[PDB]
Amino acid sequence: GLYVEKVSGLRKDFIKGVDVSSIIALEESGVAFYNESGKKQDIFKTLKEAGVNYVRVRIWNDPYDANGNGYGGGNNDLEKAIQIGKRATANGMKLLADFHYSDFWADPAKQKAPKAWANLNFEDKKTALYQYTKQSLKAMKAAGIDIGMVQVGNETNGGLAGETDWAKMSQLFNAGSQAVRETDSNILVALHFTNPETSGRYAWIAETLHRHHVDYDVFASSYYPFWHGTLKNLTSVLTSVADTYGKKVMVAETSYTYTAEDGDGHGNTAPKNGQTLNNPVTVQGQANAVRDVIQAVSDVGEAGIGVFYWEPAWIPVGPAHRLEKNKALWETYGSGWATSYAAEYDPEDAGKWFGGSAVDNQALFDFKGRPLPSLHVFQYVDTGTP
Ligand SMILES: OC[C@H]1O[C@@H](O[C@@H]2[C@H](O)[C@@H](O)[C@H](O[C@@H]3[C@H](O)[C@@H](O)[C@H](O)O[C@@H]3CO)O[C@@H]2CO)[C@H](O)[C@@H](O)[C@H]1O
Ligand SMILES: OC[C@H]1O[C@@H](O[C@@H]2[C@H](O)[C@@H](O)[C@H](O)O[C@@H]2CO)[C@H](O)[C@@H](O)[C@H]1O
Ligand SMILES: [Ca+2]
Repeated sequence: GLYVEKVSGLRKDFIKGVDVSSIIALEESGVAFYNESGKKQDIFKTLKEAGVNYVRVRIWNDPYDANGNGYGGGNNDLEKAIQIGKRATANGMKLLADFHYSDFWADPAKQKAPKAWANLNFEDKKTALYQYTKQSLKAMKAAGIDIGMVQVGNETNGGLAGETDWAKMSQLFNAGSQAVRETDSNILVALHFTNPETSGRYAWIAETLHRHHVDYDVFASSYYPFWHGTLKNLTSVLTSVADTYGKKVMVAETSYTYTAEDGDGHGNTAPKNGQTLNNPVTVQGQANAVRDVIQAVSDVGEAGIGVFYWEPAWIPVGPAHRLEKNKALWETYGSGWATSYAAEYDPEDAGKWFGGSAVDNQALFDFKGRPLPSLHVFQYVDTGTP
């Protein structure tokens, strides 16, 4: 049934990644994944056959309260990162370590310093950040994980580790970069930003990064069609950065809704009134969207290295009608986007929105763990559907 129009000019080594950080918590919650045939199968093996060649994983310093209760959102710490990294490498896929440098979600509004760095003077925090990055990468190498890229920060549009001054942020960027550089020259260092639709933003950030001598290789951007403007603009701002600063560029996060139904009982992020939905909310629509982001990045030219689909398997732990029975699992295994336990660290957001998955309707797997036909977009962009 599916239809993918061949992406013209797509390079043969283009990165096709997925971020399945929630996978560990979900498997402990009892969630299972299958394959085309319908037999339980490691999701990392299903991803590999689908043509995925990269795995991104978010890493929070200490996503737990004093007693050890996970903040949820996958409770993604270094330990789960190694778990994910091993499976990713055991399935022939490189890893993208995404350091949030925070104990929980880091985005344009949230860049809270880790509890341990809470009150360290700037000099010590910079050292801690370096040490942390250094130690984490080393532990990963020890596990035999094939690290291809490291993200120093996540959507650091306005801050990083409690810091909001770009002069200080840049020093933190270099601190992390420094660790990567010392770990392996071949690892690509990427900085991640979002909101490309914002007039001049990326151009300003790239210039600022340049003026403060930040050493990085990839200028990464998020791209969620329902908020981040046109694909024409995306290609345009990423090409500027590429040409003007000689950096590689890519989309570190992207997805689309394949259905308007909520599968676990926790209101989803999309689709919503006011959101731009240029593709029908269906499996084909979803495939179209992914296919077009890949095209948009590929159109940048030699600088456009790839695209990472964000959370293609954060499916429900149970049907929406079992909301209460679900809340239990989310709270126990942190398999939802956040647990009540995170209120202490982020009372403003997580504090009053904690629960389950907010993106199950954007997975490339159905609510029951079966892969949707859209999952084959990764393969088809090279040839197209016959
Ligand atoms: O559940 C329906 C409601 O969800 C609200 O979203 C909440 C937070 O405001 C939102 O930030 C959070 O998103 C998580 C994280 O903060 C974000 O950086 C990351 O990209 O996604 C995470 C979850 O996918 O999600 C919670 C719960 O959804 C909306 O603000 C509200 O309008 C309504 O949609
Ligand atoms: O899932 C989080 C989502 O946040 C987006 O940023 C929004 C908004 O679009 C911005 O204009 C605003 O400054 O910050 C909020 C988040 O608090 C971001 O663009 C997406 O990529 C995601 O990170
Ligand atoms: Ca949901």
